[PDB]
Amino acid sequence: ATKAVCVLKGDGPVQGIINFEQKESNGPVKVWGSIKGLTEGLHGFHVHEFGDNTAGCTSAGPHFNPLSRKHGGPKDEERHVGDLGNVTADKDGVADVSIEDSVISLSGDHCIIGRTLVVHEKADHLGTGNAGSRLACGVIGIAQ
Amino acid sequence: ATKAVCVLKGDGPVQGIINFEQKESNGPVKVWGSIKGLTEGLHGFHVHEFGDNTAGCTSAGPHFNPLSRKHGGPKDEERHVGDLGNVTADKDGVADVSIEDSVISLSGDHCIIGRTLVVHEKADHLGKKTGNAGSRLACGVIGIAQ
Ligand SMILES: [Zn+2]
Ligand SMILES: [Zn+2]
Ligand SMILES: [Zn+2]
Ligand SMILES: [Zn+2]
Repeated sequence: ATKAVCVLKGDGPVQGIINFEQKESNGPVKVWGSIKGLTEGLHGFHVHEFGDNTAGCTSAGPHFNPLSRKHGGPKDEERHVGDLGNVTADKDGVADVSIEDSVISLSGDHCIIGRTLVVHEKADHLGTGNAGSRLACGVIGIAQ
Repeated sequence: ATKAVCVLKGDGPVQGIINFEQKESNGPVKVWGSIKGLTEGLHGFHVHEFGDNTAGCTSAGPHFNPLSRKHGGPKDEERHVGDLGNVTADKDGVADVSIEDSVISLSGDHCIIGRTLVVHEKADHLGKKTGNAGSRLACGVIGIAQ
C-alpha cells in the first residue's frame, strides 16, 4: 500500500488536498479529498507531466501521456494516463472527490509521483478536452 | 528521470528554486539554484521523507533514510540519503547553491522525487539524529522537470 498526497494551490480562491492510496502493486488507486472555491459545476481534473511549479501551473506541461494516446475520459480506452475526467463542485463551490482509477499508478511507467495534479476552469469534454485555465495545482508527493 | 526541480516556500521571507540533474542513472546528481531571504551564515539543507506539505514543512517527516544509516554530512560515508549538509547565505541573505551529490538519486531506491527539500533556520551539525538545524524555514516537493 503506497500513499501520495497533493496540495492544490493557485493565484485565485481554488485550493484543496487530494490523497492517493494504492493498497497493492499496480493495483487500483483510490483518489479522494476536497477542493474548494470552485464555481458550481464540473471541472477538468488532470495529471500533467511535470512537477515543475516554477511558473505556477503553467510549467506543468501537457497531460501525462507516456503512451502517446489521444485525450479522453477516465473510462476511455483511448486516453492519457493523466485523464481523470471531472470533479463536481456543489452549490457552495466544494468538490468532494472520491474515485478509483486503474490507469494511474504510484509505481512504474504509469507513475504519477513527482508530477502535477491540476484542477481546471471548465468541464473536460472528455474527447485538450477544452477544460480552460489551470486554476490550482500541486506536485504529487509521497505520503506516510 | 534525468531532471527535477523544487520551489521552496514557507511562511516567512525564505524562498528559492533548486534544480537537479542526473546524466546517468548510476551517477551523481548536480544540485543548483538560489535561496533568498536567509540570515547570513549556514543553513541546514535536507531531503525529508514525505512530499506532504499539507501541514507545511512539518508533514514532511524525518530525514529521508531508506538505507537505515545515521545522520551525517554529505561527504561522510555514514549519512542519510537526505543529508545535503548546509547552504551558505551571504550578507544579503542569498545562498547560491551548486554542488554534486552521489547518494541522492532521481530514480531507484535512493530516489528523492516526490519527497520534500527543506532549508533550515540554522546550521546542521553534520553528525558532530537530525543535526539540530532548528526550524524548517522553507520547503517544497521535488518534482520531475522537462
Ligand atoms: Zn489539464
Ligand atoms: Zn488528456
Ligand atoms: Zn531537516
Ligand atoms: Zn540526516
